[PDB]
Amino acid sequence: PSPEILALRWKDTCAHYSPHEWVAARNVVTANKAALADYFYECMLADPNAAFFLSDQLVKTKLHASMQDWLESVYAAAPTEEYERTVAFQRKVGEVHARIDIPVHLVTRGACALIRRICELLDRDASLSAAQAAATCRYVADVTMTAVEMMCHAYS
Amino acid sequence: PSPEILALRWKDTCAHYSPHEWVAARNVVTANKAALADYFYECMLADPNAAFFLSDQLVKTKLHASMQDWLESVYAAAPTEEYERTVAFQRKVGEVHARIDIPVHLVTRGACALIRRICELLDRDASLSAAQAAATCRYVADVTMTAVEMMCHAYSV
Amino acid sequence: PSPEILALRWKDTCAHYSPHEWVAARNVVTANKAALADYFYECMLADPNAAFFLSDQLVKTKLHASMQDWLESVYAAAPTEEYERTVAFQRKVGEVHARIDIPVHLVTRGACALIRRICELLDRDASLSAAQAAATCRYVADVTMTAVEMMCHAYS
Amino acid sequence: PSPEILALRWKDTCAHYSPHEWVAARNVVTANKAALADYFYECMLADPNAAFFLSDQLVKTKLHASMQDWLESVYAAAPTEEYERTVAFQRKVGEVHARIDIPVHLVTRGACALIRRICELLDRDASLSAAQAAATCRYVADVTMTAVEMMCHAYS
Amino acid sequence: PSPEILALRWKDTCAHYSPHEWVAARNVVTANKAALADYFYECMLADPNAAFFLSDQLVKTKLHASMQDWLESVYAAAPTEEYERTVAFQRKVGEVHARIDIPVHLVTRGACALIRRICELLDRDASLSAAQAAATCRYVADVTMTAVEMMCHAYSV
Amino acid sequence: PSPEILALRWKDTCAHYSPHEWVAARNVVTANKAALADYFYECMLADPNAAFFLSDQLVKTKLHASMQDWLESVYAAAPTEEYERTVAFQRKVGEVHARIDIPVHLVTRGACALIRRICELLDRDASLSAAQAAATCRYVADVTMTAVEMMCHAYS
Ligand code: HEM
Ligand code: HEM
Ligand code: HEM
Ligand code: HEM
Ligand code: HEM
Ligand code: HEM
Ligand SMILES: [Ca+2]
Ligand SMILES: [Ca+2]
Ligand SMILES: [Ca+2]
Ligand SMILES: [Ca+2]
Ligand SMILES: [Ca+2]
Ligand SMILES: [Ca+2]
Repeated sequence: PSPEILALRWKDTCAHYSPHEWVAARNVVTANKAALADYFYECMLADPNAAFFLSDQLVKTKLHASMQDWLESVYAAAPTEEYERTVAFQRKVGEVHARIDIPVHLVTRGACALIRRICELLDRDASLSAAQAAATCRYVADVTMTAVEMMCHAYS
Repeated sequence: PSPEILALRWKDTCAHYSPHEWVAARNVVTANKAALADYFYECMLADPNAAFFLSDQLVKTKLHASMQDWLESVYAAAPTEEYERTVAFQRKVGEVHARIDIPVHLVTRGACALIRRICELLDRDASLSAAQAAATCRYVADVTMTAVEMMCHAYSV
Repeated sequence: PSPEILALRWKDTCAHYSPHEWVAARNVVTANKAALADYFYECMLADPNAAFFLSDQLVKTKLHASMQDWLESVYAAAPTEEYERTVAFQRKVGEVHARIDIPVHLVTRGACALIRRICELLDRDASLSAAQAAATCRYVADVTMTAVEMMCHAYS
Repeated sequence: PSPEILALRWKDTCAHYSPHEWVAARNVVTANKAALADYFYECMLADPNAAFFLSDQLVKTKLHASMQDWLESVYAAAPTEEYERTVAFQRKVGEVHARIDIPVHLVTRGACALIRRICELLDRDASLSAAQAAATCRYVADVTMTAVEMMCHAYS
Repeated sequence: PSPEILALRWKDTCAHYSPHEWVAARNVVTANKAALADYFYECMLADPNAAFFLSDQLVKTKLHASMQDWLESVYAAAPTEEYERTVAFQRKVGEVHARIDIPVHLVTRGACALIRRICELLDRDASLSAAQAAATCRYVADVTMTAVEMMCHAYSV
Repeated sequence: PSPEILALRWKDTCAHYSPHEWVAARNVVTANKAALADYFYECMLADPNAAFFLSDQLVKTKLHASMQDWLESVYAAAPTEEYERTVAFQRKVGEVHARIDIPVHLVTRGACALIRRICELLDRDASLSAAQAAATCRYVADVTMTAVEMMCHAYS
């Protein structure tokens, strides 16, 4: 629909959680964003179906930086209240993947890898309580899947 | 893309976790599946782009019961070592939604709703330790997204 | 209850009228079949009770067309002398509604909507005489109800 | 499903036509009510399937008269603005047939017989204009079907 | 005509026989009542002056079962010493037929059909002696006709 | 109906039995007809409801003879094949009772008294076998009730 309609959805999704979850998510992600980019592309490059669209060269010189930026954007949206900008960036990214025919199932898997690795990182935070750590993991899955849904509008 | 091939992916994804996460996840899912189906279709019926594809009759007499069996299938797979049947079922399910042109992002949102609600139930289990609940929640996200990935193979062509 | 038996009833019902009524009805129905299905499904979709059994997807991609073919089949039966096939189609259609428990009074109401609209269209026909348009309306209601009766065997 | 609710539907249905159609229909129906019940029960009694639910005693001493009053009630409703009472009577009538399992397709067929005969009688009316007789037939079918729909609520 | 008064007539008519005729009659009737009802309505449905009053629906859903209970009532009366209830029931039944103007001679014919068929069954009982069968047959005619007499009080006015 | 139609009914009713039953019935009745008349009117005269229409005088001078004649007629019909005459006599007798308003229930009781007494007489015949005695009692009830039914046509 409208990027104004989508911005509301994002904000509604994040509004289920307190700013404390937004911040814990955004901190663990900004501290580990390069290692999250590493983990993502080493998963992709190892799948011959996905390494069809990837190369070790294209990762180290472009996608690795693009992925870090994408992580920062996803997790700064609610803290900054920059909902309309992030949803526009998501539709731009989604449009790049549909144009070159990236299988949507591989986009789904990549989101799943990010969710898993962030949540494992949150688990070892120790500076978070158990309930705070659990609420934040649920927010991580929520907001990453929201971002991917925006991206996947380009496939319909 | 053989189901024996895809079955290796389901099994590797589950093998990242101990059977104790498989079982904990399966018990909360199997005990709340009707509640989980309710949550799934009241989300969809709330969004008019997804309401387009649904009727109250269709949900009540078919999809509500089909959602519970889908949940049963996903969470029985690793404990029953029945990866190959489960992947053939997910592939067949995804082929039903692509044939009627259900937008893939709506399937994603549905997945997201299920993962959220199951992890909320896991969070109030009390019989799970903090560490066990968090590992079971990561399994729930992994295995549900793997299942949805198998469904969305039907959207590649 | 054999299809050969019910076809007798269909044939007798239509033999009350001449071929000119069959042809005038079939003509107005074929020139207006999409609009008749439009009117049919806008009535059904606006009543919450009936809208309970319909998704807008089902209407647009399946029923809007199936209704057109149903109308075509009903008004071709007597002119093509295809009585036995038509009644067998009507019975199977009736069975689809009983199987999912479409309330029969909604099926009645829908038949009534088709009759009213077809007869309104027949009244605007300037190429037909007064007495011809009246006999044709009488036939329209007769053949439409006849088809609904066969659909309604499935509910006993 | 309240009688107040269904009366809305009856009122809306009749408001599609003017009082002149209500009165012309009511007039032809009242001058011909015994003959209409004659035609109704001779059709039903000659079909063995329907004759299964009827004794000739029941027809002569009860139903031949009850059918006359049913016709009177249906065509008085809009002219007497008695919508709520009429729909409550229709519902109770419908319940008598469901209780003894009168097949609904026979009820449909009987409605169709009444519509055809009333509209034939309307076509022979020399005191009515062409366009008036056509609008009146359209109303006859509408109000007759409306009554049968209310009878048919009992079958769901 | 009080039912206590009429009850004396039923009881005197039965007292002409021993309880062994009451019991023998009741057992053959109670064991064949569905068969007896069948015989009753295929007679009536065969005569067009009586078919006038009947529909296949009415027989199948109502009168077939009402005929068996009537048979039960008539043959339970003397053994249960419930004369007064039985006469009030017969009076109420006859009032239903006179109200719809069932010709009284048709009721008589129905009685005649029942008495014939029950006495034919009594005749092939084998566990009754010749003398016992004949006494039980005379009771069957007596008690069935007494019952029909109570019914036809409704035709006096 | 027609006395020709009724004569057939009588003959059909008697045709269920062999001439041997007709003859055994007709013999025991002709040998005891005065004692059967006695038993009948001593039952009637003892009921004040029935002795309302009777007197000891009217019995000994008329009805007693009329009753014997009636018994002979009923039991000679099938042996003589005089079906049409007996049914005409039955309607004449029935017409006398309806004209003076004899309660039909007392006519029923009187037939029952005759049936009982004849069957008791047959039981002690000894010149009849058991099966022959049983078939004849069933014929006695059959033909007496047939006669009374004819008589009771006058009440409808
Ligand atoms: C959650 C999943 C994913 C995220 C967040 C993501 C992120 C991004 C971003 C931010 C860009 C840059 C867009 C731009 O500069 O306009 C991009 C481009 C690209 N992505 Fe993705 N991506 C995902 C999944 C995938 C997958 C599964 C593949 C499989 C090969 C893939 C292959 C590529 C390629 C080849 C480009 C370069 C496009 C070009 O240079 O023309 N991505 N991605
Ligand atoms: C992860 C998300 C979903 C899951 C697990 C799921 C599960 C299922 C299952 C198990 C069936 C029955 C398959 C069969 O008939 O063999 C089904 C059918 C169906 N689903 Fe879903 N579904 C999902 C998303 C959706 C969404 C988002 C929509 C609509 C907005 C939708 C609409 C339908 C419809 C209309 C059918 C039936 C098609 C028919 O009966 O012809 N589904 N789904
Ligand atoms: C005049 C009355 C009606 C006519 C002539 C009619 C016509 C038809 C026909 C021809 C089909 C066959 C579709 C197929 O087999 O491919 C169908 C199916 C169906 N109709 Fe109707 N219809 C009537 C009334 C209604 C009403 C009142 C409802 C609901 C309010 C309804 C809902 C449906 C549904 C749910 C299906 C099943 C579609 C599916 O799942 O395949 N119909 N109708
Ligand atoms: C247009 C359709 C029909 C109409 C308007 C209609 C009218 C009526 C009405 C008003 C009554 C009420 C009698 C009362 O309550 O006193 C009634 C009862 C009844 N009707 Fe219909 N009828 C229709 C169809 C049929 C059909 C098709 C049958 C059988 C083939 C049937 C058989 C009966 C029966 C058995 C009763 C019950 C009478 C009783 O035992 O009291 N009707 N009808
Ligand atoms: C000895 C002969 C008969 C017996 C024992 C008998 C018995 C009964 C009984 C027990 C009932 C139900 C009473 C009630 O509803 O409370 C009944 C009703 C009825 N009987 Fe008979 N019956 C006899 C003769 C007949 C005959 C000869 C006819 C028609 C030719 C007839 C027609 C009916 C009808 C139409 C009803 C129902 C009236 C209604 O439902 O409104 N009966 N009978
Ligand atoms: C099976 C039962 C009955 C039979 C066979 C029978 C026989 C007859 C016969 C043959 C006649 C002469 C008719 C004639 O000459 O035209 C007659 C007349 C008469 N019967 Fe009956 N009857 C029966 C029941 C009753 C009952 C219950 C009463 C109750 C009082 C009664 C009172 C009379 C009377 C008073 C007459 C004389 C009519 C007159 O003289 O004007 N009968 N009956
Ligand atoms: Ca922790
Ligand atoms: Ca916990
Ligand atoms: Ca015109
Ligand atoms: Ca005219
Ligand atoms: Ca024996
Ligand atoms: Ca003997």
